Amino acid sequence: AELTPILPFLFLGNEQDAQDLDTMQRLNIGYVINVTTHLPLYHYEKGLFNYKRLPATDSNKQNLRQYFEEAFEFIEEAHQCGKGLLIHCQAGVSRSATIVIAYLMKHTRMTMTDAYKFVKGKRPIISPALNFMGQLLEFEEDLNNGV
Repeated sequence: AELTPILPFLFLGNEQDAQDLDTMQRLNIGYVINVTTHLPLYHYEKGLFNYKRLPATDSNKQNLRQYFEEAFEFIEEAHQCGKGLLIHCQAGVSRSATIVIAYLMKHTRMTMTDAYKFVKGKRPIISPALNFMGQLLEFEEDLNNGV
């Protein structure tokens, strides 16, 4: 699957997209979120991008909610200086997709269902782990209650 534009400044990809320096520059991406503990920060040595690692493991029983606010601040940082941001994990199917869905629910005010449908329409391969789906559902509750 190709790199997925979500918003003009937000792109959802896999570990191969993170290696595509030509695409990254063409899309004015200046920021990179890596949602794994174990993948490299590709192109770090080139001194071109600002990076953020959210060190998610390979276990589906893990807590991703704890990374939401950190990721949100970084995305707003990129948006506020007029650059794009690439968020990726290994396949762009579960870990990175969950954070993107969470972002759309909080900062675009979409319901979980519409946020999921929005990303799924653009990136048909997404399929967040069921434990991640439950955390998003609790996040939706928290947003609706003002928490």
